[PDB]
Amino acid sequence: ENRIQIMSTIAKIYRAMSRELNRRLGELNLSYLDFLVLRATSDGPKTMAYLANRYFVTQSAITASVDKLEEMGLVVRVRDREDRRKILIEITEKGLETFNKGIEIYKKLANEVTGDLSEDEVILVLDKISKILKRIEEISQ
Amino acid sequence: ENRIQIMSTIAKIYRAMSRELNRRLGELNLSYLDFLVLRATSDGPKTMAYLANRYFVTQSAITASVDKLEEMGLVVRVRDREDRRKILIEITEKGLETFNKGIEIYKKLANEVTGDLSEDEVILVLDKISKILKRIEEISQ
Ligand SMILES: [Ca+2]
Ligand SMILES: [Ca+2]
Repeated sequence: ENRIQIMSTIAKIYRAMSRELNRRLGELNLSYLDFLVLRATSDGPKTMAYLANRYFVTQSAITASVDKLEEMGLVVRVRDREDRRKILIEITEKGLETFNKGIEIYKKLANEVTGDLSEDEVILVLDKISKILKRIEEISQ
Repeated sequence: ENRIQIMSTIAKIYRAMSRELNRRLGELNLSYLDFLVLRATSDGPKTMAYLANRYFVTQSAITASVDKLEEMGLVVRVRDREDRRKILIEITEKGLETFNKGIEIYKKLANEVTGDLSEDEVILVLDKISKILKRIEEISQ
């Protein structure tokens, strides 16, 4: 039925976008996950626990990505002044610059794939799947 | 912009559905990937190479899932009569029975998440994102 095919198509779209994004972001020395870590920290410091839960990846995966971004000088580990173990991952100026480039790549790709859709069509689909997202997130956790 | 948010929302939906599906399929002793292997072989034998490429997972991931399903008696490795190394993964009767149960779980979940959408709305969204899928697959590979 249709409700099943919408979710199944959403899944296939994600897999294909994941493959292509890892490919295009590769030129910025980033993996798709690395880019997500930058997107997440672009608007404020994030705990490593949040990163893992928000993007449904393992803790080691996040540790791996954070260490890499840190070595690359795109993020820094900030510790509380009184409790140095309270860690937050903060994006650096360089990190923001790279993130913005990642965004332009993401933007370009998005325009290509949604090419057969008009502005209004894009609008209709967006407003509706946002309902789906709201529900699954209420259900999943 | 909107074209960016459609792909980003599609991604979040997929992550949330992945988490919930692994949870619900867990009762059938299956992981989300295991279920995909069953879905893929439900309509005909598939090469392990195809499974890995179609669902964008590593070769070891597929090997792991196939061995598990094989132990569970849900799939079998069929070899060519003249070249025993030519392998195809064929679903078993038991595998089909389990797959069908997985489908009902998937179906139930899909109805819940798309609950705020009417039949027509589901239709509109489906016909449009199918265009997106067609393009990304043309682009990604
Ligand atoms: Ca809840
Ligand atoms: Ca091509």
